[PDB]
Amino acid sequence: MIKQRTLKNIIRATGVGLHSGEKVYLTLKPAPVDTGIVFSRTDLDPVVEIPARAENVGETTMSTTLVKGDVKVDTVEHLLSAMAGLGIDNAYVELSASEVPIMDGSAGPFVFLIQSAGLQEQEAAKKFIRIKREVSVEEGDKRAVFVPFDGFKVSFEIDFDHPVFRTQQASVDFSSTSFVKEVSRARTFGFMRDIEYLRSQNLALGGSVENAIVVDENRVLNEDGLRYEDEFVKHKILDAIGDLYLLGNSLIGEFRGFKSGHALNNQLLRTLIADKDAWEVVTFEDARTAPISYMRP
Ligand SMILES: C[C@@](CCN1Cc2cc(C#CC#CC3(CO)CC3)cn2C1=O)(C(=O)NO)S(C)(=O)=O
Ligand SMILES: [Zn+2]
Repeated sequence: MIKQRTLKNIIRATGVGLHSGEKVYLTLKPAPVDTGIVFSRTDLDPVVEIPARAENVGETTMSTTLVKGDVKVDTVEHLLSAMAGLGIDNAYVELSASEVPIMDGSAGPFVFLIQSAGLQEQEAAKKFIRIKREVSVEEGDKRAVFVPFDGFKVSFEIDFDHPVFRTQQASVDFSSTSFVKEVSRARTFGFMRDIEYLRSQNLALGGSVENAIVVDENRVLNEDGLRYEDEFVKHKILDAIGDLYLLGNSLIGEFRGFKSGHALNNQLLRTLIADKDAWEVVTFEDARTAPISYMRP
């Protein structure tokens, strides 16, 4: 069978919040079968645990934020992307502060640290959410849709006019083991234009060339430029895999986003969950006939 996966060992990282600029200590821990990904604010007494699920999402403003009462876990999309990409069902994510560390802006450091520690297949069937009908949402021109597909595939189009794009489209099939190579190292990005305002609403406070692609009027500012020519839209795919993992299981279907962000991504999951004829939960008692395959543990 395609088995549930956790971490083989505990992982410790130290970084900064992209939006808060706060020093945070990250501890990823093994978790039992059917735990899912649970975030934990360990700086609070008592410890406050928020499962990484669609229902727990609060604001979706320049990131995906989980909320329980007045308590928040901000910027979960890149770490969840990494977990989703490597096929991690069950893990406790402890944070010493409200926001996940930004690292280099990518999921690369997360996939590196996780695979350094390694994965543990568990004695239980991995559950997948199979898309059964098309499910679309639209906020005027912006647009997000799930369509049935035999495997996992994510398509996305940046529509907006800026000199730096030399149109950014991409469409990637993650039915096999493509995630690390294709999208993992795609960094987040922001415009010099927006920084003054974002800092005024307590955002991008930890933002710099170290953890992001910074885009002036005409040029990328980063000394060493891009990792891929389509890095911008590859990151929109990275974000999408993160947000989509808030379903709490791996997807068997296709996602297409036209200028869709965290807001629409979450609207999509909320509608999908509501429409129980548009999806079902499946396991695979034989991995050889499954539409998805994963890296050796
Ligand atoms: C939400 C989104 C973008 C997130 N970011 C990344 C990001 C970097 C940035 C900056 C700066 C800077 C500066 C200087 C000041 O020190 C050095 C000049 C601001 N910003 C921002 O809002 C994302 O990746 N979410 O996961 S996205 C791709 O749009 O969906
Ligand atoms: Zn992002």
